[PDB]
Amino acid sequence: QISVRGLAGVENVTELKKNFNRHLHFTLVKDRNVATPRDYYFALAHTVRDHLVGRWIRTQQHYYEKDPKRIYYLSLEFYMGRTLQNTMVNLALENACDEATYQLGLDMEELEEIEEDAGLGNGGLGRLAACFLDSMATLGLAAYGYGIRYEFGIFNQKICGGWQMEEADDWLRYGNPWEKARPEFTLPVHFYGRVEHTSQGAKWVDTQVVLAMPYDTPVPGYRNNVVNTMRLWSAKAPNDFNLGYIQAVLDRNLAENISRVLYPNDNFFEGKELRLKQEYFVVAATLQDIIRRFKSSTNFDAFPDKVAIQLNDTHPSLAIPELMRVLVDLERLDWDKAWEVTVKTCAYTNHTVLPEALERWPVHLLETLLPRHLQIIYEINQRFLNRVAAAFPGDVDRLRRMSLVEEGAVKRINMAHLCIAGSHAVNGVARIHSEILKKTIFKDFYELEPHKFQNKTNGITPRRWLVLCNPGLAEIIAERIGEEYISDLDQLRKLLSYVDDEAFIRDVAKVKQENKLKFAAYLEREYKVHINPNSLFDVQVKRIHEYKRQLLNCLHVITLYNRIKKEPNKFVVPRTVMIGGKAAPGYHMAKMIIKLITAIGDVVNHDPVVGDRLRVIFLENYRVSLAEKVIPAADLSEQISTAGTEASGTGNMKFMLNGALTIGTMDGANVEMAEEAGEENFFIFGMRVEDVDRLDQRGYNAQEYYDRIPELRQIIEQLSSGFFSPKQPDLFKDIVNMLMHHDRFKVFADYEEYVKCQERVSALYKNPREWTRMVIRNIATSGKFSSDRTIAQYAREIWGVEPSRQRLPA
Ligand SMILES: Cc1nnc([C@@H]2O[C@H](CO)[C@@H](O)[C@H](O)[C@H]2O)o1
Ligand SMILES: *Cc1c(COP(=O)(O)O)cnc(C)c1O
Repeated sequence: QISVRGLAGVENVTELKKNFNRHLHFTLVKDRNVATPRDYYFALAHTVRDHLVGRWIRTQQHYYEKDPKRIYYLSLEFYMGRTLQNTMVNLALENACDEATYQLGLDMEELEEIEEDAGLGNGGLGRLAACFLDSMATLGLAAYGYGIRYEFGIFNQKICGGWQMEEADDWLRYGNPWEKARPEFTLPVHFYGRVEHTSQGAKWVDTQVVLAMPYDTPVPGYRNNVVNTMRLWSAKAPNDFNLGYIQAVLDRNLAENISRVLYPNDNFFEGKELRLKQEYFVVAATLQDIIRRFKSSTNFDAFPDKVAIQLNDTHPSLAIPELMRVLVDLERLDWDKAWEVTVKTCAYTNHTVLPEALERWPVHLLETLLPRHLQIIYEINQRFLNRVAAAFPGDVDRLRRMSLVEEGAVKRINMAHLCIAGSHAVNGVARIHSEILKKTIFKDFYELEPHKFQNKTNGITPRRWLVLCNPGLAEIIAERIGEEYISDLDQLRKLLSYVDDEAFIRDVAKVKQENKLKFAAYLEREYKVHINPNSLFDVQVKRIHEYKRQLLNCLHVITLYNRIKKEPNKFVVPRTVMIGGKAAPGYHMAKMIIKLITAIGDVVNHDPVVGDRLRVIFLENYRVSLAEKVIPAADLSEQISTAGTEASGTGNMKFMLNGALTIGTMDGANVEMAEEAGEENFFIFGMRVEDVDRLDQRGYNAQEYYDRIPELRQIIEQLSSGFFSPKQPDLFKDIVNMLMHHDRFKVFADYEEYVKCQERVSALYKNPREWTRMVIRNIATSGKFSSDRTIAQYAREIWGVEPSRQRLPA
C-alpha cells in the first residue's frame, strides 16, 4: 500500500500465510469454521513473533561474544502499549502482513485492535522507559530493561454518571504471546529478618524469602536486526512456604501479592509497605541477575567498565545500598572499594520537583522490612556528611539540609539525597528542569559536586509516534526526503524548504483531515458521540492533576460557551474540545475535575443555541493505544502546566511531531520546543518561572483576579450556584473553594493571557494555508525530540558507550 511499510514480496507473503495457518491450527487448535477475530489476532502475533526469535537469539549470543558494557535501565514502570504493529514496523513486515492477511480474507487493522495494551505504567515516566528501550535497541546498545510484571496494570477507566469508575486491568486474561517465561533463572529475594554481627562481617538472617521469576520480552530495534530484552520479575512463593495445610497454601498469596498490581499514582508518593516491597523486589532480583551475568563474562574494579545502572527516578533507589550490601557482606570488599564501584556504576534521573512526589520513607518501615539496608544507609549518610562538613566547615544547617535522614515527627529517609550521594551522574529531563534542580531542591548538592549534575532533555520514539500511528504523514514526508529520517529525525529540518511548496502544504493538510475523519468515526463506533470533523480539534490528554491544570482549560471552555450565549449570531471558529486522562483512585480533586468536565459537556453539548460550534468531550480510558489515535488527529495541543511544575512533558513532543500546533506555558520541554521551532510558531502565554516566584514572594491572592475580571467572576458564580449541576447545586464547592483560597497552581493568574492567546489560535485557524505552514515549521524542527538523540546523549555523557547504527546479520 504505502512505501514506508516495506515490501510485500511474493515469497514472504506466501510464507507468512502458511505460517499463519500453521499457528491457527497447531498453536490455537482451531479451524477457519470456529476461529474468532481474537484467534486470528493470536495467529498473526505468533507468526510475527517467529520472525523475532532468530534475531533475538543471535543478538544475545552477539553480546556474549563481544562482551560490551551492559546498560541496565531500572524502572518500576514500562508503559509499552501494544506490541504487534510496533514489531512489524521495526522488522519491515507491515505491508507483507497486510497483504498476507488480505489474501486470507482478513483486515489486519481490525486484528490489531484486539491486542491488549501492556499498561505497566501510569503515564509519562513509564512511557519514557518504553521509548528509551526502543531507542537503545535502535542504537545497538547492549541494554536491558528491568521491571516488575504486574498482574494488573493501570486500571481501565469507565465513566459512569460523569464519574470515573475503576476496573481491574486483567491484561493477561487471554495470555501474552510476546513474553517468554524463564523459570530457570528464578532468584530468591529476602525480606524482614535481623542483622547479626559476627567475627568477620555482618549477616542478614531469619529472613522471609520470595522467589523472583523472570519473564523476557523482546525489544526490536528499527530495521537493524537487534533485539534486546526487557526482563520483568514476577513474585512466587517458595514451596516450603508456611509449611492448617489448606490455609498455608492459600496464604501463598501474601508473598505473591508483591507483583500483583501497579500503584496507580502519577507524580504522587504513597508510603505504603507493599510499594516498598515492590521497590526492593525489583532491585534485589535485578542486581543478582546483573552480577551473575557479569561473573559469566572476582574483578569488581572492572565492574563499572562492564555495567551501568540507570535509576528511573528514586523508585529503584535501593539499588545503591543493595549493591553495597552484596559487595561488602557477600563479596567481602572493603567499604571504600565497594562505594567507589557503586558510585561509578549508578546514575540517577530525577523527574519532578513536586514535594508530594518525592519519596521519603519512614525509618520504622525500613527498620522492619530491610534492617541491613537501613544500617548501610546510615553509614552512607555518616560518611557523606563528613565530606560536607569538611567542604563547608561550621555550616551546620547545610548538614541537616543535606542529610539522607530527615528528623521530625517520624524520621524518614530522603531517597533523592541517597541517589545523589551514590551516583556519579544526576540528570534532569528538560533544560529548565535541570536548572531548577541546581537552583532549588538540589542546590546544596550541586555546590558540593557540580560535576555530577547534567541535563538530558526527554524525547519520544519516532517509530511508534510517527510511522506507526501516523503512516499517512510519514509517507508524504518520505516522498520528499526519503526514509532515513525515521532513525535520524534531525533530517526533518529538510522539510523547511517545502514550507512554501503548494503541493506539500496541501498534502500535510489532507493527512490531518483524514486523521480527524478517521478519529471522528472511531468516536461514534466505540463510544457513540457525534462530532464535527471541520472544527478545530483542541485536545488535552494526560493524567488528571492539579499542576497540569485541566481546570484552566475548563475555564476557557466555559468562557467560550458564555460568549456564544451572549452573542449567539456572532461567528466563532468551531471547536471540539477533547480532554482525557485518568485520575489516581485516591486523588479526590482529580476525580472532581473529571466530573466537572463531563458536567460542562452535559450543558454545552445540548444547548441548541451553541449548535455544532462547540463540543466538549471527555476521552474515556486514555492510554497508549488511544494516544496513537487522537494525537494524529489533533490541531491544538494543550500543554498548560504552571511554569516550573512539569519537569519535561512528552505528550507535548508527540503532538508537535504529528502536525498539531501548541498552546502552552514556558514549562518543561515546551521551552526547548518553542526554541527549536521559533516562538512565532508557538502559542506561548502565561507566567514564566520567575513570575511565579515573584507572585509567591508577594503572596498569591485569587480574590484579586476574581474582582478584576468580570468573565472569570461569572464562571465562578455559575459553578457555585449550580449552573452545571442543577440537582446538586453545591457539587463543585470544593473546586471553587480550592480555586479561591488554596490554589497552589495559580489557575486564575494565567486565565487572562490564556484566553487572549486562545483567540490568536482561532484567528490563525481561519487561515488554513498559514495554519498549515506554521504546522510544517513545527514538524520540521521536532527532530531534537527523538529519544534517539536523548539516548545517544545518555550513552556518551553518562554510560560511556558509543551508539551504533550498524545492522546485524539477520
Ligand atoms: C516522578 C514522576 N512521575 N511522573 C513523572 C513524569 O516523568 C516524565 C518523563 O521524564 C516527565 O516528562 C513529566 O514531566 C513528569 O511529570 O515524574
Ligand atoms: C505520552 C503519554 C503520557 C505523557 O503525557 P504528558 O502530557 O507529558 O503528561 C501520558 N500518558 C500516555 C498514555 C502517553 O502516551
